[PDB]
Parts: sequence; C-alpha cells; structure tokens
Amino acid sequence: RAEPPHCSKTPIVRAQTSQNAMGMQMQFSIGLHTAVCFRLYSLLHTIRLEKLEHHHPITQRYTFGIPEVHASCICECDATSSTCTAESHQFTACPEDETSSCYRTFFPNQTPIGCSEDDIPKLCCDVRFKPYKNMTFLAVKLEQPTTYATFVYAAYDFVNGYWVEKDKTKIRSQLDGGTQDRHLDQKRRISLAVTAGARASHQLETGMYFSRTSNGGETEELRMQPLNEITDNNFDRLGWYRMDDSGHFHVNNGVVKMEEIHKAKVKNCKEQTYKSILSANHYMPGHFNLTRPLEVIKPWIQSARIFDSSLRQAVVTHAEGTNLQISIHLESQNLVFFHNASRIRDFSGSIIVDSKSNRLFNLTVYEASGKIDGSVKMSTGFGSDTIHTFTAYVSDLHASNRSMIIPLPAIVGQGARAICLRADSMADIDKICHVIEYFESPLF
Amino acid sequence: RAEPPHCSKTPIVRAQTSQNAMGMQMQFSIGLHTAVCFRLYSLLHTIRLEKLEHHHPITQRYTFGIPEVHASCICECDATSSTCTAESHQFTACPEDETSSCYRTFFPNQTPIGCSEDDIPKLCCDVRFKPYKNMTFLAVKLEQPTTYATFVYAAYDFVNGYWVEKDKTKIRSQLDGGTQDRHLDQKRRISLAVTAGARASHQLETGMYFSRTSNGGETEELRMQPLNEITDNNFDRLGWYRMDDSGHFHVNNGVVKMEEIHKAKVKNCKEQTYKSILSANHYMPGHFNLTRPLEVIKPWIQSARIFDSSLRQAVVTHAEGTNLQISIHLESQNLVFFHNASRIRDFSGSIIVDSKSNRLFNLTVYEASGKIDGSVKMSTGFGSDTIHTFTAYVSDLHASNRSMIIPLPAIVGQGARAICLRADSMADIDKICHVIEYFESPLF
Amino acid sequence: RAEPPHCSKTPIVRAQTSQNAMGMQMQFSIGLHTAVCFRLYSLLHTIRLEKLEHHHPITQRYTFGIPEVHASCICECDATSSTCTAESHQFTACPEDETSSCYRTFFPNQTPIGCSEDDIPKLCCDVRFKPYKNMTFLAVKLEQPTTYATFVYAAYDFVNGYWVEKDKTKIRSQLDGGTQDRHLDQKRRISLAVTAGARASHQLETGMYFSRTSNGGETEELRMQPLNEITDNNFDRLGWYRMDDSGHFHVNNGVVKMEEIHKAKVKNCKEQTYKSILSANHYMPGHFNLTRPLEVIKPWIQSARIFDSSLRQAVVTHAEGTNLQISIHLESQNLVFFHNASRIRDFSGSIIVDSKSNRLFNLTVYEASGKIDGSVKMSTGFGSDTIHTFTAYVSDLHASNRSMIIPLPAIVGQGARAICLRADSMADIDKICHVIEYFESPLF
Ligand SMILES: *[C@@H]1O[C@H](CO)[C@@H](O[C@@H]2O[C@H](CO)[C@@H](O[C@@H]3O[C@H](CO)[C@@H](O)[C@H](O)[C@@H]3O)[C@H](O)[C@H]2NC(C)=O)[C@H](O)[C@H]1NC(C)=O
Ligand SMILES: *[C@@H]1O[C@H](CO)[C@@H](O[C@@H]2O[C@H](CO)[C@@H](O[C@@H]3O[C@H](CO)[C@@H](O)[C@H](O)[C@@H]3O)[C@H](O)[C@H]2NC(C)=O)[C@H](O)[C@H]1NC(C)=O
Ligand SMILES: *[C@@H]1O[C@H](CO)[C@@H](O[C@@H]2O[C@H](CO)[C@@H](O[C@@H]3O[C@H](CO)[C@@H](O)[C@H](O)[C@@H]3O)[C@H](O)[C@H]2NC(C)=O)[C@H](O)[C@H]1NC(C)=O
Ligand SMILES: *[C@@H]1O[C@H](CO)[C@@H](O)[C@H](O)[C@H]1NC(C)=O
Ligand SMILES: *[C@@H]1O[C@H](CO)[C@@H](O)[C@H](O)[C@H]1NC(C)=O
Ligand SMILES: *[C@@H]1O[C@H](CO)[C@@H](O)[C@H](O)[C@H]1NC(C)=O
Ligand SMILES: *[C@@H]1O[C@H](CO)[C@@H](O)[C@H](O)[C@H]1NC(C)=O
Ligand SMILES: *[C@@H]1O[C@H](CO)[C@@H](O)[C@H](O)[C@H]1NC(C)=O
Ligand SMILES: *[C@@H]1O[C@H](CO)[C@@H](O)[C@H](O)[C@H]1NC(C)=O
Repeated sequence: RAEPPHCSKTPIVRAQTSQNAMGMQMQFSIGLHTAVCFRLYSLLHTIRLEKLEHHHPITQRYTFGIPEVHASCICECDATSSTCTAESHQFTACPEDETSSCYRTFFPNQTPIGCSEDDIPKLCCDVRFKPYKNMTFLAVKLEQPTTYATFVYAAYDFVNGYWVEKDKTKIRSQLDGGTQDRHLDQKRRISLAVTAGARASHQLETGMYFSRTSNGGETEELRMQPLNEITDNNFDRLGWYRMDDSGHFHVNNGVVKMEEIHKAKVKNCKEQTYKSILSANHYMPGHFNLTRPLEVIKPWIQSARIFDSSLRQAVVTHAEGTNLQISIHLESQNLVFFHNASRIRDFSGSIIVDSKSNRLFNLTVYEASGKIDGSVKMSTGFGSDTIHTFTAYVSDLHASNRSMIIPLPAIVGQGARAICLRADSMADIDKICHVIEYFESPLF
Repeated sequence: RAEPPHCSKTPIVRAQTSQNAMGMQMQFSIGLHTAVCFRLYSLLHTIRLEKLEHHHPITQRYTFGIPEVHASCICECDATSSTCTAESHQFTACPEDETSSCYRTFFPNQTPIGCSEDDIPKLCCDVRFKPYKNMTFLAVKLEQPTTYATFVYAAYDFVNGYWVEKDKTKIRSQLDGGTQDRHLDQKRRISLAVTAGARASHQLETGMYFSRTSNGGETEELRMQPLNEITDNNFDRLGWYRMDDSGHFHVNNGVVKMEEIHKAKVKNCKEQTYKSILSANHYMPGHFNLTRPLEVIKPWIQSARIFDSSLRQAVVTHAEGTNLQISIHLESQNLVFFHNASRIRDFSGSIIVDSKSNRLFNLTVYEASGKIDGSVKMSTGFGSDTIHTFTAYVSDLHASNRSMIIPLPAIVGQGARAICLRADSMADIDKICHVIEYFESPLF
Repeated sequence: RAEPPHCSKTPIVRAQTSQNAMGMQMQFSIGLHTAVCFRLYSLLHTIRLEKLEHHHPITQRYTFGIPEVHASCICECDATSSTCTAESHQFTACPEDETSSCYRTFFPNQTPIGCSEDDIPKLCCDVRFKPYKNMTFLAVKLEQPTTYATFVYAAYDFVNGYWVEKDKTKIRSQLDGGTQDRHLDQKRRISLAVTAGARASHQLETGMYFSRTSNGGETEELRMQPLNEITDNNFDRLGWYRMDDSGHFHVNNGVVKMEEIHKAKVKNCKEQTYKSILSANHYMPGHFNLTRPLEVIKPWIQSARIFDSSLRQAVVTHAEGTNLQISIHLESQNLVFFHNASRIRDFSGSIIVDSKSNRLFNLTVYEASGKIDGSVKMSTGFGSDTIHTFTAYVSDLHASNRSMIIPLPAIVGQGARAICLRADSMADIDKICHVIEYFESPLF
C-alpha cells in the first residue's frame, strides 16, 4: 500500500562547508511533483516536492450581484404639468419587492408624437433592479504574494517482504527570501536546506478577482473578468451592483449615476410607448456572461481559492513551476542517492489550441513511470526534423496511466504531425512514435 | 570599532575552469543582508550583500493637488429670463482667490417650487476649486526595472589585539543579464563574478505612483492609490486636479467635464435653496483619504523613492530577496572559507495579521548572532506538530537585540501557539520555546 | 566561412548521478547570446544560447482605426419647430461617403443669440467619422506567457586547414517547468539537460497591445498605448472606433455615447455659428499621436510580434536575460571544456538618458572578442573611484566591431566621466580608458 514514490535520476554536487575556527553537503535541483531518494551509510529517505503556492493578501472585499433590470416610463404632453418633474424624477429613488432597488430618471424636451404641435413632452421613468437568480459573488483585491513550497518527507524500511513507512512529515518553506533550513528526520540527524533560484515561474497579477458565494458566504474557485475596485464605479465592469451590511443590493451611487446609464426616449406620448436601454455591462436580460474559473482556463493553475472564512489570503496552487535547490547536510557517515528506471509502454493524445489560445499537447501515457523524453516533428513522418523537445515526469513508482498537458511553442502550428516518446536511457529502438492530430478551437 | 560582519555558514562548490589552448573557482550562494568570509593561503576577506534595488524608469510626470470644492447656485423662475443662460453657464469658466479655478454649470427644466405653476425654472452654478492645505504631489508612471545588487567588500587584519579594516569598497552589479565580473581587491588578485538565477523575488508593478512634494518640489516615500495616467481623466481616481507650468491648479478639461461631475437640483427657487454634490472622488470636504507610503504597508519594501531632482528613475530597495550565485576566482594559492558560530539567548514577539492582510511573525531576538532556525507549532504545546519552518539571519558579529518580520503561510491561522527558535547546529536541548499570542487587525 | 563561435570561459562543476539498483555530469551556467565548447575524449562540440522568447496567448482581438471627425450643426430659434427634435437627433444615426459613420446630437435650452428674447433655441448636429489615412490596427489582449530558449548546437572538425561544420541543429526547450532533456548529437551519445533557475528576468505585462495592419491584415511590431479591452468603451483610450465583419468602421455604441462625447453650444443661431468639440482622445484633427513600437523604446526587447496569420500567439524575443543551467551527460569517456582568449583594441560611446528615461551606456567596441570587463568612474579622471562594474560579451570568434547598450544604475548621474574597458584576464596595463560624454533627452 504505502510505497516510496518514483526516485528521480538526479545529478548530485558535493559541496564543502566553510570551516569553523573551533562537513560535506549533498546539493541537487528538485522538480515540482517529483521525489529524490537516498540512504545514509538502513532506511530509504524520500523527499517529494508536493506543492508550490502563492499566498496573496486580500486588501479589499465587497459583495456584488448581477441585476435584473426593468424600466417603467410615463409620458406627459404638457411641459408645465405637475405629473413628471425634475423634483420627483431627477436624482431621486422611487418612493417606497423587498429585494428591489429603484432609481428615477427625467427626460424633458421630448418631441410631441401623440401630442399637439406646440407641446414639449416629458418622459419619466422608474428603473428597477433585482438580483438575477439571487446570485452573490465576493470581489477581492489580490496583491503581490509570499511563496511557499510543501515537501513530503517519508522514510521507508523494507521488512517482511514489503515497504513500510517509518516516518512521514509535511515540510513548509518560504521561497522569497534566503535559504530556509530545518531537521528532516525524527532523530534530527539530517537537515534539509531549501534555496529558490528566484521568483516562481508563474504569478497571478495584482488586481480584482471574484468567487461565487453560497448562502453562508462560502467561496469557491476564483475567476477573472473586468471588475471594479472598491473605489471605482465603471459601468463597463462587474461590481456596480453591491450588497450593503444588510443583505440588500444597490446600484453603487445609483441616485446620481442613473441619468448617465439610463437612456430613454418617447416613441408615442399618448400610447405611452418609449425606447429604453441601459448603457452598462453585466446585467439581465441579455448583457451578462460569466467567465469560467481561473483553474479551468489556465493550464499552470491547479487551483486558486480563498484560504478560509477570515477572507485574508487567497492561495494559488501551481500545476507548473521551476526546480528548487536543495542542500542535504548532517558521527562520520555517507549519503548515497538512488533512482528507479523510467518506463513507457505506449501513449495517445492530440495537439490542441483552446478557446483561450493555449497551445498544448494533451497527452496520455500508458504503463509509464519516471522520466519521459519527447520530440515533436516537422511533419507526419517519424524521421522528419525535430522542431521541439520536452520531458514529462510520472511520479508513480509503478507503471501507471496518466494524462497531462505539455505546453507547445508557436512553431508547432496547424496540422497533424508525429510525436515520439522515449523513457530516459532507453535506446532509439525503444521509442514510440504516433501521428498526432491537430484541433484548434476558435477564439471565444 | 570597525569589525568583520558575522561570517555565514556556507557550502562551497569547487568548479574547474575550461581550458585555454595556450584554474579553480569557489562557488557559493549568498543571502541578502549576509556576509561570506575567506582567507587566501593573511587578510580576512569579507563580502556582504548589502542591497537589492530595482531602478524603474519614470515615463510620465505631472503635478496634482486635492481640491477643496464649493458650489454657489442661483435660481431663476422665468425660463426666458436673461439671468442664468446656456451662454453664460454651459461649458464656460467663471468670469475673472488667485489660487481658485471656477467652472460653471447650467440646469434648465427645474420644478417651479417657489415659482408660479406655469414656470419652468433654471438653476445656474459656479463650482469653485482651491488646493486643500496647499498640498502638492508628483504623479509618476513607473515602468519595468533594471536590477542591481550592492556588495560591500572589506578585508581585515588582526594586529595589535584588534581587527583593522585593510580595504573596503562598494561593488555594484546588474542582475538582469549574464554573469557580471570585476576585481575585488586593491591588488587585483581576487575577482568576484555575480550570477542571478533569475528576476528578484519581488517587483513593483508597472503603473501610477505618487509622492508628496515640498515648496522646492522635493519628493519623499512613494505611495500607491488609484491614479490617472497623464492621458486619463477618470474622476474616481487621483490626479484630475493638476498644476500648470505656473503654480496654478485646474480641473483637467474642467470647462467640458463640469456638467458630468456637478449634480445639482432646486429645493426652493425663491428661497435660493438647492441640492449640490460632486460625482467624483478625492476632494474636500469629506471625500479624501491618503494611503500610507508603500514602504510602511509592504514588509518586502524597505524604501521606494525618486532617486534625485532630475526625476528620471525611482529606486525600490528590497527588504526581502532571493540568494545570488557567486564565483570567486584568481601564483598557485588556495581559498579557505570560514564561518562564525550562531547564538541566541531568548526571543519575544507576536503573530500579526495587519490592516493590509500581511500575515507575519513580529520577532525580537535577544543576544543573537548568525543563523536562527524556527518552528511554528499547531497549538500552544511545545511538543505539538510543526506546521511551518523558517530561518532568520542576524548579520551582527556580536550578540545583538534585533527586531524582524517573518512572513507566515495561511495555515498559521487564528489563535495562540508555540514557536521554537534554535541557533544553527545547537542541540534540541538548547531550543527556546514560548507561547506566542495572535492579533488580527480588521481589513481597512 | 562556417566557423565555431567564441568559446566562453566557463567554470565547470562535475556532478555525480544517483545510483541505479541494477555516471558523471558536466554542469555549467550559460549566458544568453554566448556559446560553450567541449571535446569528448575528435569533434569540437559547441552550444550557443541563441534566443529567449515569451509566447503570449492572444485572448482577445478586434480591429480599430483613428477617426477623422467633423460636426455639422443647425440652429432653430423656435423651441416648438418641427426642424431639430429629440425624435430626429437624440440617440439616432444620421439618415442614409460609404466609409463614413454619422451620429446625431440634440441640444435644447440654448440662449436666443440671433433670436427674439422670448425664444429658447435648439441646436442639432450630425457628427461624422471617417478612418484617418485609412489606418487599420489590430488590438490584442496578451496574457501570461510560456518561455522558450533556442540553442544552436554545432559540431566542428578542423581538416584541410579549416573548420568544417560536421553537424548543426536548433534545440527548443520550455523554461517554466522542470529540467528538459534530449540528445544533442546525431550519434545520440551526448545529452543536453536544461534547467532555468526561475522566470526570465523580463516580461511584458498582461494587457492590451496593438499592431498596424496592411490591406491583407498583415501585422508588424507591437506597440503599447492606453487601449480598451473588447468590453471597455473608455473614450480617453484607443479602440473606441472599431471595424465590423465587413470593412466598416463604427464608434462603439455611438448612437448612445454621442451625447456624452459631443459637446456643442450656439454662438449665433441666425448666423448658424456654434462651438463644438469631441470630449475624447485619439482622433483627427489634432488629437492623435502614435507611440513608437515596444522594440524601439525598450532596450530589453529585441522584437515583439504576432507569430503568424492564425493570430493565436505573440512572441517577445529578449535582448537581455539571465543565464540558464546546463547539465551535459553521456562507453567510458571524458569531456573537456575549452575557451578562447578575450580581446579589445579600443572603444567609443556615450552615456545616454533617452526620452523614455532609459539610463544607458551606448557602446561600440573595436576589434573585440569574448568577455570585456568595464568600470564606470566617479569623474573624468581615470584613477577616480569606480561607481559601477559590468561585463559585456562579444560572441564573434574573430575581432569584430560591435555596438551595444549597457544599462546603468541611477548613481551614474549627469556629467562626463571616465569609463575603462579591459578584456578578461588582461593586466591593468592593457585597459583602455576614455572620458565619455553625457546626453539627456527630456521626457517626451
Ligand atoms: C526503486 O528503487 C529502489 C532503490 O532506490 C528499489 O529499492 C530496493 O527494493 C528492493 C525490494 O524491492 C530491496 O531488495 C531486497 O529485498 C529482499 C527481499 O526480496 C531483502 O531480503 C533484501 O534485504 C533487500 O531489501 C532493496 O534493498 C532496495 N534498494 C535500495 C537501495 O533501497 C526499488 O525496488 C525500486 N522500485 C521499483 C518499482 O523499481
Ligand atoms: C568569527 O570568525 C573568525 C574566523 O572566520 C574569527 O577570527 C579569528 O579571530 C581571532 C581573534 O579573535 C584570531 O586569533 C588570534 O588572535 C591572537 C591574539 O589574541 C593572535 O596572536 C593570533 O595571531 C590570531 O590572530 C584568528 O586568527 C581569527 N581567525 C581567522 C581564521 O581569521 C573571529 O574570532 C570570530 N568572531 C567571533 C565574534 O566569534
Ligand atoms: C578558439 O579555441 C579553440 C579551442 O577551444 C581553438 O581551436 C584550435 O584550432 C586549431 C587551429 O586553429 C587546432 O590546431 C591544429 O591545427 C593544425 C593545422 O594548422 C592541425 O594539423 C592540428 O591537428 C590541429 O587541428 C586545434 O586542434 C584547435 N583546438 C581545439 C582544442 O579544438 C581555436 O583556434 C580558437 N580560435 C581563435 C580564433 O582563437
Ligand atoms: C430569492 O429569489 C426569490 C425569487 O425568485 C425571492 O422571493 C427570495 O426572497 C430571494 N431570496 C432571498 C434570500 O432574498
Ligand atoms: C485530454 O484528453 C483526455 C482524454 O484522454 C480528456 O479526458 C481531457 O478532458 C483532455 N483535456 C484537455 C485539456 O483537452
Ligand atoms: C497657501 O494657502 C494660503 C491660504 O491658506 C494662501 O493664502 C497661499 O497663497 C497659499 N500658498 C501659495 C504658495 O499659493
Ligand atoms: C514589532 O514589535 C516591536 C516591539 O518589539 C514594535 O516596536 C514594532 O513596531 C512592531 N512591528 C510591527 C510591524 O508590528
Ligand atoms: C481609402 O481612402 C480613400 C480616400 O482617401 C477612399 O476613397 C477609399 O475608399 C479608402 N479605401 C478603402 C479600402 O475603403
Ligand atoms: C549608438 O551609437 C551608434 C553609433 O556608434 C548609433 O548608430 C546608434 O543609433 C546609437 N544607439 C542608441 C540607442 O543611442
């Protein structure tokens, strides 16, 4: 059951520690989602880089909805009539649905269609807003993150004909600063010093993100769509329809802004017919479309969520990330690193350009384990020139079936082509080649 | 007095230089704010990574203020009266306080409150703007930076029972490109080659920043608050009230924009009472709040200033940054690296979540020096599981009292918990544990 | 003709591969635009890091123009006249130049200049838009990139008194993830494993970019200027004048927005004289200025283009970038690395602060090759303190004349100063010093 992970083929650098006036270190690079194994001269010590996370501080929060809008207008032929005035309809709310918010607009200087030729009619409206399908979202401002690696340390013994887990701990290490060090084992003999070369290869930009909220205010996967900061009131972007301290929704500064967004005009004054539109985005009917979550659209994002109910940090878990630098240090004793052979029976897949322009090789490896080297060819011919080389990693100790996404450079354009896969150290004779089809989704 | 810094425990890699058809290098990683020491086989050579700076080019500048606003309105009952017209009050400045700027607005189609029932009154206003407390700020657009490390090289001799500084130079090295090399010592025997793994762990985003300015235009610590670029005229953001080539302030395109931002309505025409507001942000009274400087709110920022009076570059000094890669190269001779022991008597502190959502351990170490390894526990019990491990560095050669900020991952939530500190290489018996209290400031 | 590149002086680290239960690697850092050479113990194997590219996915596209604008207005003295009404001129297009787009505006409540004192005139306009000089541009939204290094591998034999190229291949390697490996030579004996320390030192921010388009929709060098996203309709930014599925240009939501951007007022009603302006940016006459391409203004950008006619990815080629980490691995045999001597006859140049605040040393080296170490001095005196040290690389095997841009830190302010250059390993006696002039272009 509990077994060592695939032990990765790793070059080891022996570094000598500086002298104390009154010591060898084993240095190596470790890949995200991979493990490195060693014995101390007996337990098999394994270190797996399990996670790469950005912890973004949340500097603003507000709750918003998507309004369902209806405008009800009345026309008056006589400009001097007590019905329809700037008093009652210019910069004022409708007089007192409990969930509705209602703002008034005034349109004098209308054309006398349905009136006398000497009349200058006036149109007066109530612009009603209700939350569409009672949807609620939390808007958050995310700022520059702190970075953390999660390592899983596990020591194994092979007794009674099976591997047995002798010790297991999760280790957390901040990556933005200098070398971070601590004891690895329960006996405190081995230490793990973690050094990042620099900032994680990917990062979510500073700005506005959002999550759908439940009745209890429970959040989910973060989404990105043009969204107002707390101090912004741009009607082309999300967040102009906000919930107050009570669960009541309002058009942000609606009393004053209504005359800027509500566009209306008389068709026939007597018939009480008129033209009316909202000059804004993100409302119902017909002006709202919800983006899919960040994790669905970004191959590099495994997850992007708000950490807990205190709503202080958002955590982005990376599916892709550069290697970390490790230094293993310690009676007189020697460390020996071990790796497992890599293997592959077959593969299948396709070359994809998705609706967001991600150019990927969607790959499934069969009965595979460890380091798999791949070559993308110029055409369908297995002997045609190589235009791209990559390496995929399968962390399972035993031959497993696994699906993965391999980013592809732009040179890998339209059309079917050959892709050849080969397990690390295997001869060219043991490569697997297949003609792989191309599928391009239009930009949506 | 002038003494070597704490010599950091450093793993050294011996690299062999490629052959010239017609040479050993000492390689190591160096942490920001730390020093590495060596002897050449006698002077004690010390290299300290003193600074990490981003030099951002300034691509736009303009001077702005915070206006103090007052609207003075007059009402006229008779729509055809020569008093209050589109001629005199629509898209025009007030006729000619020397520092004031005055823009006019026109509101016809008013309700006859205080007039006859057949009247259609008109309201006319003067909207006056003055600089609040004569405050001046420089808006700057900062673009992608160039990166520089500052090293302090200092060679020491121990004669007459004391250390004496034999040589000292400041060394500057660009980090964005390839390996940068130069001679270290006065005798030109030792060379320092600096290689960054990649871009500095933190960076100030491209965009608009600002500084308060004095009478002489002297700048200070940079601040970040939504602010218009030179070509933008968004009234929800700072910078719409700009100073011209003379020290005169104007509402940017005020003559044309006034009718969009000034919202007014008659209360009683005869009584000369009316409602009036400005639909904009960042003005007085009651619509202005100044953000604290970037250095105060961002733990990673030690300083963010405009370099000099030419106003061409902004310099961001980093409080946190990844390690740099060093190669020391050179008659036949050998380099020996030395380190000092690490020590700690005690510590105090608290776990803090500030008003900007920075999750930190505010730490004070007592009589400490060198490398200090810390463990954050699951609960108040000193033997409860470790949820986070970190390392702090104290660069003082002698036991010193120092305060520092340690970023914490989100798993370190609410509540008091134990934190244990231990100097590098000390036995578990020499660790110091304390129950540390939690304090969370609400989001402001 | 076809000759090896300059073989760079490189420190080599020998790493030992982990053991397989059933192997030495040669590790080194390689600089962008440089080459490393070795022999296997005979062919001279050369690896050149030729390119660093970001492949940005394009998530939005739209075609836009720069409108040439003309407003034609008519005044009517009598407010009740059938000529000039809200019906015909408020929120409507002009009635049906084939390329023109025409939107109407209505301005009642005018002052009776040229009318009777009891008249309340009305102004009616046609606001016409045509594409200025038939210019077309493609707006693109660029998102976070994938990173690729291009290596040129070339093996040389020296027979018949000349170098002869025995093999040459271009190698592509993704940098965002883990170690990428493949065979280097035709015989598959040597392998090249590429590891990036982290994300490329520079990156183009997520956002809106544009390119001029030809008749066939052919793109060119990308430019950056405030530009609307597809869902934005901000008149202070580019892209509000868009081309539809036919080659026809429209003011985005022009029918509704016209009353917000067209500002007009009667001068004399009878004379048919009036004031008229567009409250917007990026139109002709007098309100349009085109930024120079990204590659021209950013020293770090060699090129920034749309890859091909499918318009799915934009490719940014970097002129500056950090080193990559290489591991060369393989019968029992040994790898020996070789380098060429560095040389320089003379140099010329100037210190420049351009119109975009880039602080650079514009340098020309004469009869130079390899590694050139430079020192920037405090004053004009050749013996004055060094305020900055840098290293430039010339990849040509033979002494060549080459121009380059060296970024300078802000400490290198105004005024003439000495700069001293010296080829790697040359004695201080062989340095070349010149007093170098300062030229600062004002901020434009
Ligand atoms: C992956 O690599 C590790 C080495 O890094 C392999 O570990 C080896 O596991 C075998 C058992 O599978 C151990 O062999 C011996 O087993 C007999 C009982 O059959 C026992 O009497 C011996 O004392 C011994 O334990 C061997 O010690 C162990 N090697 C090391 C260096 O730890 C592992 O088998 C590899 N896994 C796969 C799936 O290839
Ligand atoms: C930090 O580490 C350095 C070594 O890296 C220590 O330097 C050592 O300093 C002592 C003096 O404190 C030197 O010892 C000797 O002093 C006597 C006079 O008392 C003199 O006659 C001898 O010739 C000799 O200089 C010693 O040479 C020096 N060691 C090295 C390798 O440089 C330093 O003491 C440490 N500092 C602290 C505060 O622990
Ligand atoms: C740059 O460095 C390389 C070494 O890394 C130099 O390569 C050397 O090239 C010479 C020829 O220029 C080779 O020498 C010999 O030439 C004679 C014929 O004149 C021939 O009979 C010998 O068998 C031999 O090839 C030498 O082997 C080669 N060295 C290596 C190690 O490859 C190159 O000359 C340098 N270039 C410059 C411009 O300095
Ligand atoms: C949910 O929507 C319904 C109408 O569909 C409404 O009656 C109800 O009050 C809304 N829920 C809340 C919590 O307001
Ligand atoms: C990749 O292919 C698998 C089938 O092997 C499919 O289930 C999966 O959804 C595909 N993923 C993408 C991103 O195309
Ligand atoms: C400063 O403010 C005062 C009023 O408080 C004003 O009289 C003075 O002119 C202002 N200073 C300048 C330099 O304009
Ligand atoms: C940290 O604690 C010290 C007292 O030891 C205090 O002076 C300092 O202001 C605190 N800093 C922060 C950021 O909380
Ligand atoms: C180009 O501009 C001319 C006027 O200068 C116009 O006649 C022509 O129709 C425009 N070209 C296209 C393709 O519309
Ligand atoms: C640098 O100087 C050369 C002349 O040696 C000139 O042709 C080139 O345009 C200059 N480049 C810059 C960016 O100033």
